[PDB]
Amino acid sequence: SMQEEDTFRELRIFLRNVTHRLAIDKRFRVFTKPVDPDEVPDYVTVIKQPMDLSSVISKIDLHKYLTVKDYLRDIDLICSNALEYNPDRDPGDRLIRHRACALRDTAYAIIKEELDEDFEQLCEEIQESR
Ligand SMILES: Cc1nnc2c(NC3CCN(CC(C)(C)F)CC3)cc(C(=O)N3[C@@H]4c5ccccc5C[C@H]3C(=O)N[C@@H]4C(C)C)nn12
Repeated sequence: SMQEEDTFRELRIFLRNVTHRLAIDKRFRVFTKPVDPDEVPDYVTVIKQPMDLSSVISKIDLHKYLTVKDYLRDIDLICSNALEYNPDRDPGDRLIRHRACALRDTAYAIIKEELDEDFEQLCEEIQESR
């Protein structure tokens, strides 16, 4: 219905705003664009599902997220990919892992403070019915 399309549009507006706030944070610069194979040569082989904030914006605009839970699965993926590709004790690895964990905690903290639980429940019930 049109009222359901209004719901999903509001969801996309909310998701773009959260994504933009993550993208402008200087600590999350390395997550703003897809990992470049030429700059990080052993990446695209080890990481089967690459994910970054520009790809998240593209998925919002293609109507790929019908709930915040689906959006959070992709945020979790940016963090899990960084932990998998950088598991060493080296400070360079530890820095990316900390920035990844921080990116994930920030997205969860924004959503915990700003997302109305009934709005998410409405998104989930429309999704489940389709
Ligand atoms: C995401 C993601 N997950 N893991 C990593 C990572 N790992 C490095 C691999 C090398 N070791 C060296 C050590 C410690 C073993 F000596 C440190 C950890 C590096 C980058 C990263 O610094 N990028 C930079 C960047 C900048 C803007 C937007 C996106 C990106 C993405 C990525 C890239 O493809 N190019 C940039 C360039 C400076 C290499 N991102 N990244």
